[PDB]
Amino acid sequence: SDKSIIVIGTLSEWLASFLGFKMLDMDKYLFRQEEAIVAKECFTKFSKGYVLSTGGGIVEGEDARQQLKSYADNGGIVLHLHRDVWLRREKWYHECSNYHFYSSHCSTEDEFNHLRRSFVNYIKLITGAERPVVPAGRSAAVVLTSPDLNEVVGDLESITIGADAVELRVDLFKDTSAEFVAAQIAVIRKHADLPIIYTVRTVSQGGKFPDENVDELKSLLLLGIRLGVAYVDLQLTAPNELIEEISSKKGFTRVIGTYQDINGELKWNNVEWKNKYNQGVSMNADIVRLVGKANSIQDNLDLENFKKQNTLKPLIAFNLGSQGKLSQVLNGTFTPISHKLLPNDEEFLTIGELNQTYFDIGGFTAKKFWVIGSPIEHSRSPNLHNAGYKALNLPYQFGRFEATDVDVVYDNLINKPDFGGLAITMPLKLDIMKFATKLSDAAETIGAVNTLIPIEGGYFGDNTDWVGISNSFIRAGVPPKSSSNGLVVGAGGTSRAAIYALHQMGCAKIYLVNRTAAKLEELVKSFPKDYNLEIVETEQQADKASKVSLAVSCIPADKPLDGEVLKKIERILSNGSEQSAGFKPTLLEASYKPRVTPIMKLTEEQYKWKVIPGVEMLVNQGDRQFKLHTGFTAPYEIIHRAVVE
Amino acid sequence: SDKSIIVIGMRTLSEWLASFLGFKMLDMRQEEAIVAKECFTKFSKGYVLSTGGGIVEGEDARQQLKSYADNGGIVLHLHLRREKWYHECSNYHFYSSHCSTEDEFNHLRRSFVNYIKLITGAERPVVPAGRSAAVVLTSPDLNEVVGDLESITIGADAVELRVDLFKDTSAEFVAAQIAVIRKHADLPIIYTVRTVSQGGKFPDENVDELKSLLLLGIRLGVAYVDLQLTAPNELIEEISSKKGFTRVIGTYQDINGELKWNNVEWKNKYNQGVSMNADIVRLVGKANSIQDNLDLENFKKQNTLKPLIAFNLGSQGKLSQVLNGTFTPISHKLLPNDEEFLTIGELNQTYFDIGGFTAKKFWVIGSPIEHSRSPNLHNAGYKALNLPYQFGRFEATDVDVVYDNLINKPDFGGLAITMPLKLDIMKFATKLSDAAETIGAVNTLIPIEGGYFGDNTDWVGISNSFIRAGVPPKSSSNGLVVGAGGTSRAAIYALHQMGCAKIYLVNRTAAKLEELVKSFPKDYNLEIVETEQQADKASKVSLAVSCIPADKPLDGEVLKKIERILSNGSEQSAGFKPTLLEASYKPRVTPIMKLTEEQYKWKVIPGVEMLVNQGDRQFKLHTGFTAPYEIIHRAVVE
Repeated sequence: SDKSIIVIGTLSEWLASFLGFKMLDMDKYLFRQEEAIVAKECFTKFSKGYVLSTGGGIVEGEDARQQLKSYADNGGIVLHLHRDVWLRREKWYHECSNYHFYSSHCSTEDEFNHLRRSFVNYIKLITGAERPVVPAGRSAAVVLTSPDLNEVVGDLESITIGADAVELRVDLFKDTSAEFVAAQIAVIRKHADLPIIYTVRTVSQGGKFPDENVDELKSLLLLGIRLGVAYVDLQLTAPNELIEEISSKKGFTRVIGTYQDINGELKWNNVEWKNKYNQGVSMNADIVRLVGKANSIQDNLDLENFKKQNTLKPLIAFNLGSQGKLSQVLNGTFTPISHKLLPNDEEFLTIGELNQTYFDIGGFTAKKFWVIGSPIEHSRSPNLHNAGYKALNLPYQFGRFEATDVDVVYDNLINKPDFGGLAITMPLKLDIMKFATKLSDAAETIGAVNTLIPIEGGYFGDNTDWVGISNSFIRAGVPPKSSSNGLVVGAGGTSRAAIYALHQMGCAKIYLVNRTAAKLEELVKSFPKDYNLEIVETEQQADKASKVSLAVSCIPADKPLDGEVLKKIERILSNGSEQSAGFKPTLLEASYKPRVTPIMKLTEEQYKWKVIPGVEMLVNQGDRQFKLHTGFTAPYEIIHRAVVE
Repeated sequence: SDKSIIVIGMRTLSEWLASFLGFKMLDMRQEEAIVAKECFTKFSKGYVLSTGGGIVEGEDARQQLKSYADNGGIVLHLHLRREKWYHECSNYHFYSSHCSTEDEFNHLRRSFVNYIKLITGAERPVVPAGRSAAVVLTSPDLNEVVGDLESITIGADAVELRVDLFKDTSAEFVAAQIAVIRKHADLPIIYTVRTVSQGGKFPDENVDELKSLLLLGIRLGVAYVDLQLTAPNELIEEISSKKGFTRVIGTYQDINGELKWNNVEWKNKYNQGVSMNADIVRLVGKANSIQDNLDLENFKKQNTLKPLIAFNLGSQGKLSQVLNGTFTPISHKLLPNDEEFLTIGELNQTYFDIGGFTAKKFWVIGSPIEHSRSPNLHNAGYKALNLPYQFGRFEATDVDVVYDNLINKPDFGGLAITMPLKLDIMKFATKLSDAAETIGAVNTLIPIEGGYFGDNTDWVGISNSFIRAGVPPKSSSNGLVVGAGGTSRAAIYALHQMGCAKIYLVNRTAAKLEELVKSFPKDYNLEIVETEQQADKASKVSLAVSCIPADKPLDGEVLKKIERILSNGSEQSAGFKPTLLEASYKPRVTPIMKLTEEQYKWKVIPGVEMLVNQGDRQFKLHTGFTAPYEIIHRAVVE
């Protein structure tokens, strides 16, 4: 988190704009003898904040190769962006670098979004930013059991619905080489963004990997560490020179420790299950997985008493077979699921059946959510959430209620027993904080609430419009923590949530342009001092506005461009059309009703800025509203089809 | 139990009661005052004393009836100026009403047998050891839902009458609503008078009408009287000392939901069930989370002396109703389900999705299997109960293709063996029932622990076809097996355990005739009839069975034997009409069905009734569930 990341092999400076780093290309810094005298200094003196991209043939000769491995063994990160001599130079990229990422090419823009969403999560892992935490409540983990994911490459977004992770059964591939499994991980990252469970399941535990190949099993699990998977999967019956070899150089990849009862005769009260749990605590495993086989329904209730007595480490525990479906329904962390377009052998339920049986035994209640506001017929929130409840087979409904005061929505909507949450689109955003007991940090500094879920001791309240603007920039190329400044054209509306969104993306000074300074200074006194709200009022400042790259137009686009507001906005886009530090400088407009607004035309072909429309704010604030209401991540391919078509 | 039954009432069920117990009968002012005394003490042990209708007209003559009550007698009323003198001088009542259909006649004379098995005290219904359910009839008046009450009680092994929510809680109304359930449902009645502190509409401040309501449950002969546990202790010790043979369920409910299933209040309520000697103890909580269900299965395994109906409530306690074994409350679409109880489809659908059941496959095996009508019977019962099973056919001639294609598979559920393979499947049953040894054929092979169980349900189809047409289960008549066909040995065995003192074989030809006596025990007395003069000594024959095929119209030596046997029919009067049962399915008009009905006035029964009742006990053996009878009868008769 402190040192540098040597990149060997357009993605290099995007990594620089994530941690606040700056690129140092060694091609411009400048045959094989002067390449060794350069590798001495900058690999040690520029060991603070530089993403030291190298040339092509740096690995020629033993001069820098023993220098790269000296820094790779001293805690440093040598990273390889695999593109696609290449049979002779790539074989020194693979033995020098300790971390590998496959930057495969993307045609559609949804694949190019996933590869920057899976490279934030990759860099958050190998650097030490955030280890992949165990999910809080109920989570799933889809068991991708296809021998070639390119046969099911189109429907991968429909497979990973409800899943918090994917379970890459490595032994079930065509060939378990070093190169085929590294190419299948690039498919669940250009078509998904979930963490990967790297299961190499031996033949003594129910898979297709031979037990005598210990050296080919050590190499496979050491490769998954290099590719930055989030959950490596050792077995508790593995030899000690392979449990200790993996757990001494995992770095940050969490270890699930597994032992399945494939014969199916140990009930869940033996000392055989206390030892294998205690082997997982002794090897410092983040999750212990213990799989049984049910011969009756008592072994599912025998498992509910085993998990009570053993809560030291997180435990996955379920009973395989047709008589162990209850233990798969009642299991919290990483319940394995399957799909109809995948091969299925262990009879795991789908997400439509895991959520139906959890409703038929009373885990989900038939809750009712509402959206409130005075012009509520022109809304697309019941279109968005109901198509998310249908995809996950949740027993929820989302309806409308026209309201003007917050006293009526207490009686007709909130005081019901089946009430599950609200969503607010009115000046009721200011007056529904009367009900919120616990407010987030977003709701107090903005002074608006568009989500009202019930919790213990009252009700929770959060503004997700700052997610609705920050997420819309991240899905259009912007790093989540860049180093540019901001802009907000116009005040009023969702402008108080635009200023809170831009600072949390890492903007230094936020420049506000609007036709009335009386409502411009109101945003100045109502916000903290780390935000640096500098109103622009003269045209000389709009030339010297520093590093403006993320504008958010909150202006009502029924009145066109005022002119007295416009001569700065034509000038703001002038001096920043060439700075592209990790991202092309982009713009967002926070209203939905016209499909293209006056400001968006004037900035996309006249000044070369990327425009994101208002419907991409309705999804991303409805994505985060889906997570607070239900607890699941919404299917993005269906909430984006329901809000548009 | 060997004592008399003094039948009181107005001016059929008296001598049918005599024919059931094997007990004799004696029909019974100043000349009546002397003669009514000695027939109560020297005709005490044995005669069901049918007394008159004006016997209660006297003052002292009502007292000699009440002398029989407190000593331990079974004085009994069969149902305006004397109803206040009939219903007080009887420690058990019973209600006979006018019935329209033969199915309506059937349920009255079937729910009388389990009534008279209860109030005499022979075989009480002992707390069903499988996985039972109970329909919660929540209707104010059961004549509204009366056309569908056979569809309401489907898959339920008991009926939960909630007496509080009747529109009238009077003694005449509850005895009318029990009258309209024994006409359509031959099920045990759980008599629940629920008070307002536990979720009911009966008040708590009127204790006197609550005690006198549970006493109507003892006297109308219901099976389970509910007593509450937060009740007055004079009521608990009155419906546990005067309960008779009606069992006691003790309930406590948490209407608030302030107790979890680790509090000592649930332990004290189980010990109130153990100390009051209740048969089943009942504990209904309320689930505010799904953990409250798994806190219940750790209570159920720490408290196992008396059986426990333990289940939470609310929409978060559906696991506690699904995982419950004894008497899960179920409801219907046509009933006012207010505590959101499951239906019979939703209880089995949820038990399958959590792994209680498995998708099994049952088969019927035999060589001419193209027209069997056995898969149509069972598939009409899996559909009504929503069990996840299928029934199919497998043409077989040898028994080894059954073992390697059907039996050894992990989805094997059972077999229903037909004619050319019944003898061969006996080698697979590691536990044969007593009927399988005596008959010599097995038509049911269900898997058990370490092998398979082999039963012959052909005798219980020949038997239950008679009991469904008015013949008592233990009457005193004699029988006749006409033929020596494929079902001939089950019909000999079914005739003895019906209670015939004598079975008379009469065959087409005498080749396969004397072998039946060397292959049957001497206790099952089989007198072979030889000549026509021997038809005159054949006495009390009113339970005949024909299994001669309907290819030959009856003539020769055989016709003259049967022609003088059915002539001694209705005049013997063993409490029923003389009955013949044709064993062949397809020839609906058998010539022997004509010559016993259109000439000698017997009640003849076609072979569609035997094919159903053979499959009804196979359905109980294959699934553990009582089959819906109208749905499986209206699957063969098409």
